[PDB]
Amino acid sequence: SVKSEYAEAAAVGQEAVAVFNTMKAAFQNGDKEAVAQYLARLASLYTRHEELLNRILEKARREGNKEAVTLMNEFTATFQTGKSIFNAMVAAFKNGDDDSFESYLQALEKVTAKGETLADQIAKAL
Ligand SMILES: Nc1cc(F)ccc1C(=O)O
Repeated sequence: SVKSEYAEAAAVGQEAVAVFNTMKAAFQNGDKEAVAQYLARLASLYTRHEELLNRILEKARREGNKEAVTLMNEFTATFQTGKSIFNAMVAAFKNGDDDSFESYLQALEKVTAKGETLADQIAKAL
């Protein structure tokens, strides 16, 4: 159902939290080869998460679930802000710019946490 797709989406978000925290530790420790790999893994997780979110939103639209559509539109907009910051972080890593990388890491943490405050409402509305 749209709910089992939402639980999978939630699990993928949690996988990203796990891999992100491991990546942050590796960045702090100077292990650039590990960071590179975690960044690739986070990019794949973003693509998969986005695909699950799009299927949930499309199914809520086809079901006429107006409140779920509203909440999913808001959440996906914030999700995309996160993804844009993530892309800038990857670019800073490629460019050898640790100052910007650290800043984007902190910013991405705050933007993703902001979007997660909509999760309980979405789960209830689906
Ligand atoms: N795939 C991700 C990567 C990040 F760095 C942060 C968040 C996500 C996510 O899918 O929520």
